[PDB]
Amino acid sequence: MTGAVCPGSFDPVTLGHLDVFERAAAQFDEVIVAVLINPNKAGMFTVDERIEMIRESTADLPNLRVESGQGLLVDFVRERGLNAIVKGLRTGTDFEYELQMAQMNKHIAGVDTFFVATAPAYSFVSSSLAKEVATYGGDVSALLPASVHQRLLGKLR
Amino acid sequence: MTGAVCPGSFDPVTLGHLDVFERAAAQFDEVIVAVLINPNKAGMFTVDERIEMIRESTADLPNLRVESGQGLLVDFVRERGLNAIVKGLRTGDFEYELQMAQMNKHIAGVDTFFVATAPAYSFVSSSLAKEVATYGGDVSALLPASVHQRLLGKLR
Amino acid sequence: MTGAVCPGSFDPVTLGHLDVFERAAAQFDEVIVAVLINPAGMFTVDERIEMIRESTADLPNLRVESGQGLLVDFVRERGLNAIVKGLRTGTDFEYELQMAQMNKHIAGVDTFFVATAPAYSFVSSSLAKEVATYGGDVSALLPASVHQRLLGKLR
Amino acid sequence: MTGAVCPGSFDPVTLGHLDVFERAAAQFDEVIVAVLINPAGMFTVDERIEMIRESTADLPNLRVESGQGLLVDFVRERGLNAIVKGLRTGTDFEYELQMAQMNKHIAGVDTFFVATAPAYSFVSSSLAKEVATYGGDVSALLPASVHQRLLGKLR
Amino acid sequence: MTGAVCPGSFDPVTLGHLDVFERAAAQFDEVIVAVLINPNKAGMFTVDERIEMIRESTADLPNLRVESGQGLLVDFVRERGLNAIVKGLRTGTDFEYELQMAQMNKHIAGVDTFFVATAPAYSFVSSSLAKEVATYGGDVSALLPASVHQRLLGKLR
Amino acid sequence: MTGAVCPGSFDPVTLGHLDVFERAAAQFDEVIVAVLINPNKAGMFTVDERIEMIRESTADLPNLRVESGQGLLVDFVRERGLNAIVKGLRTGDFEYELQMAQMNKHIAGVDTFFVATAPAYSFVSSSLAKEVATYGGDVSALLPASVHQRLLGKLR
Ligand SMILES: O=C(O)[C@@H](O)Cc1c[nH]c2ccccc12
Ligand SMILES: O=C(O)[C@@H](O)Cc1c[nH]c2ccccc12
Ligand SMILES: O=C(O)[C@H](O)Cc1c[nH]c2ccccc12
Ligand SMILES: O=C(O)[C@H](O)Cc1c[nH]c2ccccc12
Repeated sequence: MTGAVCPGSFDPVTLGHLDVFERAAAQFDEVIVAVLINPNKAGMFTVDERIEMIRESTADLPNLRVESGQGLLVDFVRERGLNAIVKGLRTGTDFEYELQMAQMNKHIAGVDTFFVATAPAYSFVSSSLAKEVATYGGDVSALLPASVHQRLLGKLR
Repeated sequence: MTGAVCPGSFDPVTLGHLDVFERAAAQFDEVIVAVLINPNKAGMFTVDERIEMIRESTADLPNLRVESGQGLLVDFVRERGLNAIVKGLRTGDFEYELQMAQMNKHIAGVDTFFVATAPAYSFVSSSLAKEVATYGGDVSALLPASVHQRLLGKLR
Repeated sequence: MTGAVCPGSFDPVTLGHLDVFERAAAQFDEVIVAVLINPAGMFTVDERIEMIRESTADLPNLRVESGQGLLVDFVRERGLNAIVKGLRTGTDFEYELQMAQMNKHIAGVDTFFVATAPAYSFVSSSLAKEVATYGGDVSALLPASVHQRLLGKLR
Repeated sequence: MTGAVCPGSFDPVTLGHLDVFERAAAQFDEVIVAVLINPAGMFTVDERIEMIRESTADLPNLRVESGQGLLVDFVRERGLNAIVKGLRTGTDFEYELQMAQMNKHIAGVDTFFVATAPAYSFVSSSLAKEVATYGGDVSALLPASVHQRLLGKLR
Repeated sequence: MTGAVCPGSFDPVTLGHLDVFERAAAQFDEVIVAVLINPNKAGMFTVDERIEMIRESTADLPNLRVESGQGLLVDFVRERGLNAIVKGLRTGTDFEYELQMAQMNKHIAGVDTFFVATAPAYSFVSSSLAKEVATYGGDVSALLPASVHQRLLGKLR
Repeated sequence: MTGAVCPGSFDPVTLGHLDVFERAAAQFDEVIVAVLINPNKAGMFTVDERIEMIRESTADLPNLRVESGQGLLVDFVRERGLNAIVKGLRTGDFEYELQMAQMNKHIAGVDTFFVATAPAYSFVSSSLAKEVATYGGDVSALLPASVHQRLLGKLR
């Protein structure tokens, strides 16, 4: 019945993302993780790799599924008969560009956005910073699921 | 059966609050609006008056109910078999509210979902509406119709 | 003989910008909208100027001009020393703050910031272009003229 | 016939306030400093007005008046519809933002914010009073007149 | 030789404070914890209680000592032949009022302020919020040192 | 023997940077200014030129030395037997810098101490000073005297 979409590029998914997935899956009947792909810029991981890494670390969430898309998020959401987005937030600054997008999305499509504070322990990991730290050899094994860490090191080598 | 609690003093409820209630009621199977009773600061409206104003404003939300509460919010939430709070936000306070959300998650496993106010209601607050009205300012576009009527009576 | 300059790329001008123009025009005798030439945008400078002129026809004390280089030189060369800029958030206040203090330091030009109308809090030229590109309806966020012009650039 | 109102409690007026007054006076034909009567402060309204008048003698187009109630009524009753307020941080921008939007909504009064001079970024009436109370030297942060007056209230 | 002062009301000290003490003690030759007392408002704990709770949870920091004071912090600092303050920070908002005070303190006394980000795990505890939560019965045992938690519950009962 | 590293690109060093260097040198037994070499973005001055400008500006700081570095900052710090970074801050970025500080603490046990810029230098940055100077703006009050001389030469 109820449902929410958790969007991102997830390149790769982090433990901060997984925390948000788990919290959304606990509060909505269904959750769709939307892996949003830019057709004009390849990330580090292909779409299939991104989805596989997410599925492997969400196997214990029976009401969660993972799908890719592109274009307007609100179309992805509405085409699935839903009208809620759930996004994780770390800071007041995150709240301002995300605020702009949430109000635009409500304006153009009537889709609501719910924000959740990520857990303190994952508050400083981002996909981008984990990739940058790993590139120059820093240890990020505690910030990423097992489904990700060594695949990341493999990409870098 | 999903559910969330929308907490506040609501003294009085504003259209900003109502917008949050509507969005919560659209996304959860049940919503409870929790009206704080505070033994120290007694504001402008009694708890009963505040509950009545909220019920009038939410008459079209069948899955939303209004109740008073006291003490620790997460106790109120867990006592009703729920473990989610929904709160409206205007600015990045994402900061004091963030502290509270992480504290509430830590002590009781209760999650908090924040939603941005509609742009049109982003500058209204109960306190500022009362202050403006006290001096003859017109805040009728920022409050439910019934609240505005009741507010003018308390000022006379 | 008061006056202020309202700067931007305006690619395209939005109703948020127009709101700021109207407020500046209501409080200063003379307003100049300063359109940056910075050549990777959607509209040419001439088109951007046209769209602003079209949308500001009811503001007799406002004119529109293009410029390059330091904004403070554009302002001072026209005998003014005030900039009027619209602001949506505290984050915008901090980087605009740095610029405002730099501009005051190097040229004695003051910067006045005004809050967006609540209804345009979330519109920007770039987000409007992005949403429209993927088929979203931004007609309520742009001057009627601009909206038709945008459709023409995408189709 | 342009004009703006600069509001505050000014208890006492600081060099940060004076900087904002001077900037408002340079860009508007008429400036009114609006001193709130809100009776728990250090100086009486008359003393606060005196200190501002003393510090603004070189600003011929500025006057100082006391008021109560809604600031927008003070502004409108004098035929104006602009407020000029100084800002130090993004945090100040957000609660002042709420007020500015409320004031625009209820009375059509616009609010222009200006960044403090860097040198007065950290001075406020309350922090100056607090520091002086415990013996700290705030003489570089207040008009010469005000500083002597403050010493007299503490001793 | 080198030295810093860690100020606060510490009513009571939290694990967030202790983290900051430990980090200052690791980077400066001596650290003084300055327990600042308002003679015009009693807190929950008396000065002696505050100091005892701090000493008991800093026994393994040999270069740290604890002293109370009042009035201007910069006088406390300079009277001890020091000119640095170390303070913990959680948010961008914390950085703004603290910024104002740091620049005032440099202006009036030449004293520098160094800020450190508290550990993620303690980022949401404050003395005030711990007291408020404990007052209404919430479990804050993991946010306070052993020297504090039951003494706090005792004050409340 | 206490110590800290002050990292940056310093392209060129500003009076804001120098103020941070001076405060660090006053509070730690040794300070190392770490000048980043970045293979991708080659800015206005070479690493050697940047080191020379910093050494000129810090001639009166005997316990401060200047070195170039590459890659992970915490490796640079630990390789020199230190575990503290000192960085200057202008605004609440306390946010991206906070993320980085917590990351650096997590991966290598290196702490970060932030200090507020002097009010007078709070709006200067290397990037904005270059941009202003490129168009004939006068930034001589915001840079060390020698930097200003060298900067005018690169623009000609
Ligand atoms: O947003 C707010 O103001 C709420 O936290 C009020 C609130 C705090 N504790 C409560 C217990 C029962 C009902 C409401 C409350
Ligand atoms: O503040 C900054 O820009 C620093 O992080 C630069 C920086 C990042 N990694 C480094 C390695 C060696 C020397 C400097 C660096
Ligand atoms: O706000 C902005 O986007 C920029 O200030 C625009 C700008 C910079 N320099 C200029 C010179 C002339 C005209 C406009 C400009
Ligand atoms: O900025 C402030 O401190 C307040 O806006 C001051 C203020 C509120 N209402 C007023 C009416 C008349 C004169 C000043 C005021």
